[PDB]
Amino acid sequence: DVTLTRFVMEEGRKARGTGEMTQLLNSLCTAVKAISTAVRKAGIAHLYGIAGSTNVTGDQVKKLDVLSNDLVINVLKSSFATCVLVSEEDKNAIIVEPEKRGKYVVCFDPLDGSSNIDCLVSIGTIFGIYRKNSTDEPSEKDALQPGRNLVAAGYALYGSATMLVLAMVNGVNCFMLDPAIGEFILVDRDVKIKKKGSIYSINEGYAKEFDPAITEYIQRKKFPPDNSAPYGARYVGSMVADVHRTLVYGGIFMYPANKKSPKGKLRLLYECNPMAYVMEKAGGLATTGKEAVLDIVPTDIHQRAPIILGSPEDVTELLEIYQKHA
Amino acid sequence: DVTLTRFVMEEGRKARGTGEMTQLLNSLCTAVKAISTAVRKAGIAHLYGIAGSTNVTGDQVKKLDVLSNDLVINVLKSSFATCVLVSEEDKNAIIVEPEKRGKYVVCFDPLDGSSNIDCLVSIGTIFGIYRKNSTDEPSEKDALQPGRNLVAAGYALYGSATMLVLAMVNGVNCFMLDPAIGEFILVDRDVKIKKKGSIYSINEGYAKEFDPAITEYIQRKKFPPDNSAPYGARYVGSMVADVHRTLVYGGIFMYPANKKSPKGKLRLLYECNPMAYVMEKAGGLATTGKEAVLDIVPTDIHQRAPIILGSPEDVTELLEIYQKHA
Amino acid sequence: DVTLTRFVMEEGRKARGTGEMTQLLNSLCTAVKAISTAVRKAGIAHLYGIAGSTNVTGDQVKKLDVLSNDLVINVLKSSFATCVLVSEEDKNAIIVEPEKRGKYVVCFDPLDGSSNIDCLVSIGTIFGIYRKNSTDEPSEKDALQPGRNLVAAGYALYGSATMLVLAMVNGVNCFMLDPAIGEFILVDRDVKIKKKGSIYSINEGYAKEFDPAITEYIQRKKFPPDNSAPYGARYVGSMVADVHRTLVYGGIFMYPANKKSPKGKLRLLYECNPMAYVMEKAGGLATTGKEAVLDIVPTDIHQRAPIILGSPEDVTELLEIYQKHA
Amino acid sequence: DVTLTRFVMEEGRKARGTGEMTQLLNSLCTAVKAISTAVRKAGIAHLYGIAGSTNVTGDQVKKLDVLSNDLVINVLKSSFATCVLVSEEDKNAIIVEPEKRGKYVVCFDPLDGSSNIDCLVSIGTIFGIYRKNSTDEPSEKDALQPGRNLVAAGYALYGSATMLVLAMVNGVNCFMLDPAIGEFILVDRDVKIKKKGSIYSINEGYAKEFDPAITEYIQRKKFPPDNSAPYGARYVGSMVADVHRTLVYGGIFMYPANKKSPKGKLRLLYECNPMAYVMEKAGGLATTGKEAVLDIVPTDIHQRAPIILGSPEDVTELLEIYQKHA
Ligand SMILES: O=P(O)(O)OC[C@H]1O[C@](O)(CO)[C@@H](O)[C@@H]1O
Ligand SMILES: O=P(O)(O)OC[C@H]1O[C@](O)(CO)[C@@H](O)[C@@H]1O
Ligand SMILES: O=P(O)(O)OC[C@H]1O[C@](O)(CO)[C@@H](O)[C@@H]1O
Ligand SMILES: O=P(O)(O)OC[C@H]1O[C@](O)(CO)[C@@H](O)[C@@H]1O
Ligand SMILES: [Zn+2]
Ligand SMILES: [Zn+2]
Ligand SMILES: [Zn+2]
Ligand SMILES: [Zn+2]
Ligand SMILES: [Zn+2]
Ligand SMILES: [Zn+2]
Ligand SMILES: [Zn+2]
Ligand SMILES: [Zn+2]
Ligand SMILES: [Zn+2]
Ligand SMILES: [Zn+2]
Ligand SMILES: [Zn+2]
Ligand SMILES: [Zn+2]
Repeated sequence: DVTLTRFVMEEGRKARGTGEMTQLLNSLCTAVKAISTAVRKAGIAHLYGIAGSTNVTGDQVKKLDVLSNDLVINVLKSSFATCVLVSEEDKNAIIVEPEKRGKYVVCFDPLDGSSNIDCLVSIGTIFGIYRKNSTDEPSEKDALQPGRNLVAAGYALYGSATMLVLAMVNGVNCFMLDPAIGEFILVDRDVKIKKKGSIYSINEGYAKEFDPAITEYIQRKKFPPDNSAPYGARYVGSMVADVHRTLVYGGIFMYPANKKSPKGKLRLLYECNPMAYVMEKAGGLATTGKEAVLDIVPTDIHQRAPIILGSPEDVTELLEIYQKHA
Repeated sequence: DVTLTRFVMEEGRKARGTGEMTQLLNSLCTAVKAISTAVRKAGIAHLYGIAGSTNVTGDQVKKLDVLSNDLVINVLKSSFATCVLVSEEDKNAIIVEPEKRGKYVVCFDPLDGSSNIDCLVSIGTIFGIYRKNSTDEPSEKDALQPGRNLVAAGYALYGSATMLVLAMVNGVNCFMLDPAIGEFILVDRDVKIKKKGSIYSINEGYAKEFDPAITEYIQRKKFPPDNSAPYGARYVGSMVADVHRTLVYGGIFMYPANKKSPKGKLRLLYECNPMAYVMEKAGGLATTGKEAVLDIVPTDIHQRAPIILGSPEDVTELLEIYQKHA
Repeated sequence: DVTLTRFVMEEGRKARGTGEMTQLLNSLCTAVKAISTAVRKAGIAHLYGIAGSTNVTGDQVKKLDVLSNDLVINVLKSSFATCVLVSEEDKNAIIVEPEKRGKYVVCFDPLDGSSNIDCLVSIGTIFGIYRKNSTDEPSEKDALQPGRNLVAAGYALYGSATMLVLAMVNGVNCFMLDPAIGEFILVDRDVKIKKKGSIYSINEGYAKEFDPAITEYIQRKKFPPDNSAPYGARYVGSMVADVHRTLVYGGIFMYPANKKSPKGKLRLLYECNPMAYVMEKAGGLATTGKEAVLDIVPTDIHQRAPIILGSPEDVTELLEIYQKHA
Repeated sequence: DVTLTRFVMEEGRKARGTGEMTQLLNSLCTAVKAISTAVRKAGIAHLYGIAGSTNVTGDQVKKLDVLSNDLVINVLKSSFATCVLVSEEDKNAIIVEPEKRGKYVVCFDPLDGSSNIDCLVSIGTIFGIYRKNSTDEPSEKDALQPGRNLVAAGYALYGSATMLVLAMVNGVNCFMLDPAIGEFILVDRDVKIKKKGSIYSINEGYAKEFDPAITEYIQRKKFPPDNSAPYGARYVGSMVADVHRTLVYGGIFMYPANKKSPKGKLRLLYECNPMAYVMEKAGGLATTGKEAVLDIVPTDIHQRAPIILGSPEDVTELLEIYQKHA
């Protein structure tokens, strides 16, 4: 009975605001619905395949990457609530024209889970929202803030159902898209992650490159020293999907640094920070294995960061291993 | 431009038939669309949660399990094309009333991927269709046929998009549900799996219970003896999703027997056989590690069977390991 | 709980048939759903406007006319149940290719209510189905049968909701399109028109050209000689809409001959006959004012015919006036 | 490419506002989408039939009347933009609770075209928005303002497609609901009615009770004194549908006073004023036959008013007749 718009408006009225966050989120929701509709019939629309370009990270851009990126950029611009936009698919930050300029800075991953698009596995959209602090003209530097400065973050999950997970200062709430009326309805309030889970999520195909800590941790999940039941393994392959499951089922999700990648694979501004924020607001933890993800001060809008997140007791157990090896 | 109905009708006209297979599939498609619609808004409809019962396999029945089961049973009965139905959610085979009795026997998994329902990860519906051979009245024995006797098999995948994958004697074809008109449109014709993939899919949380062959194979995927790139790992957790990815991306999917489960976990009649059939029609292989899944003569409608399937070169590599250890 | 497919299949099984009528109707339903979806968002799709051509009747062809015509022609051809097609938008009858040739002849109005398209008023699709009687090759003559030879007829109404009204030998049934699953669900069984209504439907803008009978009848509806309540007037402007209301509310619908049009405006094969058939199966009447519409033997596939239809007592009252003036 | 939200926000930013009008309209749009979805499948949902009550006007309340009323009342309350609500289905004005109280007063007809619901003919929702002028606590008197005080007005038309027609100080714009993404998209900008049309819309079943002016006018439309082509007649029966057609095709719509009804049938606050406002903003006229509808100062929230509206030359022609008879 409660839409995302209604929820955000009331929450914003309690925080004494102008209403552009509601404007920003309402706009973001429109793009998310458009992306969801395209995704649900991508094959019919011939939306699978490459776009013929590579982004800064080196990823081969896909058709849905371009569509989603264009949709998000346009709705945020027209929202009159943003001034600086950072996207995985754009080399440099996008500065909104003076006329439609707002007070928020948005970092987003238009379409997360690239490798899972063609096999119809869950994909999504990730976003992190900051308030412009500076007084000078808007620039890329405005997006180089540590995650702990986020005022809102979340993601749209295009899975069996489309879910918009939104985290703000007071907590995390899940809204499900009702395809019939095109509205996101609140379905899970003040979500909190279990203190300890029973699922570990990591691509073990990188075993040869894992550091001693990750290696020891995985071995521990498979062969509990206390004869407890081994953890079950789950790795969908799309960060949004694995992280969402971690949030609602508990457990741990890992994309750590490895011999070949000092800073892991996932991008700090639009993948790691948003999810770290959602996790901490849900009572979970998010670390690189040596420091809290949200405390990292970025120097590159496309910089990568190792990330280990989920239930506090699980993340802590891994942190102790990193400490032990240090 | 080609619907599943049109495809099946023409293919059936070439095989000189009465048309009940088209009737059966048309009916199945209606249930699949109903399940898809419910799944896409399950949270809004309060469809997440347990049903308050356990099936023969011992699974805790979920709300979507009951809904999907009822929908499939009703449409198949009214199809006038079936005589015996076997469902994961029903203790004994369902014998269709004389009046609406057809010539086909259908084994199905109304909702596959139970553990993934609540976290919105891909789930689906699996089916295997047989032609009644006996001349006597229809009974459970009519469903106890080896998979190689299947005349049609496939699955509906409720992922980022809803796909109906259908395999018949001539090959495998993928049809995507167009939400706007409620029709499955052909999007992938005569699908063939790659001879060798680069993804292995298995729940490694069972490492402590794996046999020496599975153990050696996994280690080989992580540390290629020829210094080739290690395989990537993917395990969505829903058989339909992992198998579909295996079909379109290549690679291998495994749910082998282990120290605790002599016959693995997956069910032969409505999970293993249908997927084994799809795989073989796509040029892939499906084995228990010691024998072809489709050649097993079942004695229990709910019996389990180990299953290793996917690209022929990958499955063969594992088979050689089993042989080596034998 | 009962789909149109299920209804037609069972009704056909009682009539001992091959099943192509079910095939024909299933195919027609697919086109109807496609037309409905396009219509519901025609403005967004830029589907309003002229096509740049005029048909035999002299109507200015519209974009939706072409789209609907193409959809209906293609699905009927691929149905494998038709041999001759007659459309308002095609100069000559369309002979189905030998390979996909069936036993039925279909006369249809792909999009009825042309003048109401742009103002978003109800429009629809009308069809009449005949069984080929001849033994020789299929030709236009096969469509020149009197309406009383119809085996099925009806219409799709794209109004506040999309309804498929189907009339066959046993009666008239209404099925509503469920947008969520793309299936027509039975909502009104064995529909029967009221013996006498209280609504008269006619374009009175033609008053100057009406014959004495129509003139006297209208005056009688406005000034009842028995001081009864005057009839209410309703004229949506789309035959499908006015006729549907006549069916479910009772009353009379008129598009009579006039000084300028000896045979009225509406077309016999794809407008008048189908509606006359629906009406008679519902216990209503359909006359030109001098003879039953269904008994007219056509000589032109695009010939026009005056038509007065609806509740038997109302139509009879008008018939007596025509008789009185004769 | 432009949504109603985007349009209203920009238009409001030009008028220097707080943004609650955008909030109000966004909220209204949500209710309209919910009503549209229910209407499009009303038969399936068993939404046809009476509710078991009668409103102040004496109308037999229908199921869709209650549903639509509840939806509109709830979204407007939660909008935080209204203080007083007037509905056809509510005996007295509804005063919004202090906490969610806004500055606007809204008069609405939750579901217009009652008699057309069951025959699936076009129906809709009509609304008129005023700014609270008083300084004292909100009361029914706040809704008793002349229509010329309206700041916004329009209607949702649930016809072949769902259209939201919005009129504000700068003009009239049409937005069509895209069922796929649940967003109203601008499809007709700055709509202007033709100076003179060729369609007259009135229920001639009331001929016995019409005044001499209406009687002479109709006769003139049928028998032009200058031998011009007679006007065509159209009377859908739902004010929203007939008025919309009048807007986009031109012509005249009439529901005048008659011997039995001194003030006609239509209600001033939620039917006549909104449509009169839309008409005048489109360059049309709206009169009772003796005075402009928008200048009437209401004394009863449910008072009726005669209404004649449409193309200026047509309305003027009728006005001259009223003058001539006066
Ligand atoms: O194939 P890998 O190396 O496990 O990478 C998977 C990761 O790639 C991403 O698609 C980012 O490129 C994430 O969504 C996902 O977590
Ligand atoms: O959690 P586990 O043991 O990996 O089981 C996963 C399997 O369970 C199933 O849901 C069957 O119960 C399959 O769909 C899936 O492959
Ligand atoms: O405008 P007129 O002459 O009343 O014609 C209306 C008729 O035109 C049609 O569109 C056929 O051309 C019918 O659907 C409708 O009954
Ligand atoms: O049946 P009548 O008297 O022509 O009334 C029709 C009018 O009734 C209404 O439904 C209002 O009650 C309007 O929408 C429509 O214009
Ligand atoms: Zn990427
Ligand atoms: Zn990503
Ligand atoms: Zn991305
Ligand atoms: Zn189960
Ligand atoms: Zn299963
Ligand atoms: Zn199951
Ligand atoms: Zn025409
Ligand atoms: Zn027509
Ligand atoms: Zn037509
Ligand atoms: Zn009413
Ligand atoms: Zn009304
Ligand atoms: Zn009303």
